[PDB]
Amino acid sequence: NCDGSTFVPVTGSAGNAPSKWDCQLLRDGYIAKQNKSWLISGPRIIGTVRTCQFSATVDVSGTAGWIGRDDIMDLMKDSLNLWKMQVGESGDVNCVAVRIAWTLGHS
Amino acid sequence: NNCDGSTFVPVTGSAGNAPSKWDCQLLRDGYIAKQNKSWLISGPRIIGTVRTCQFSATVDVSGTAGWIGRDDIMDLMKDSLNLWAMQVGESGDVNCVAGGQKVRIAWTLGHS
Repeated sequence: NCDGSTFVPVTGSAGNAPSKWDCQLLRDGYIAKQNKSWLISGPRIIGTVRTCQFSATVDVSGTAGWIGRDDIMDLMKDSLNLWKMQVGESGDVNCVAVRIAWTLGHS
Repeated sequence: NNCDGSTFVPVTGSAGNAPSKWDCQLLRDGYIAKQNKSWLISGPRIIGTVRTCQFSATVDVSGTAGWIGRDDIMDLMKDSLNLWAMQVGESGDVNCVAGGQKVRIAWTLGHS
């Protein structure tokens, strides 16, 4: 449902990066087991493992769009591959009703 | 001044992790506005902080380095605060003089 997502490294204070182990468990332990899609109409947390969190909003106010777990699977895999301070990754992606702004970062 | 247009991504996070907008106002007008300079970005670098609010940048493509100017940051901050689970920040990707000919700089306006 979501394709061609931009990738922007998010910068912040030393100490405010999530643990990458927490981000690994979020993808494989949590998101990977969610056989669903999420309706995004505003700021919404999709999942949390301790220090790591995936969240999303809509760019255009008043709009709503569907993001699936598998899209989040790919966005998380790509974000953790792009990453070596950096405290997160954000991106803009087009999804079935729509521009969805996602964030991988601290809880 | 040394960076073209740029792009805007609203950064989502936990309720309570947004900077104070007053701190972000002071950062732009009180702090950044008085810095008569450009910053060389080759890595994660904090450009300025007022209490809870912070402007920072890095390079996409490690090994590259690029110049971001006061007037770039003035504009990126004005545009981000106009555009602004709660939104906790704005990020963007912008093309800046390398200091190739052009270098991709990833900026963040957010919590300190």
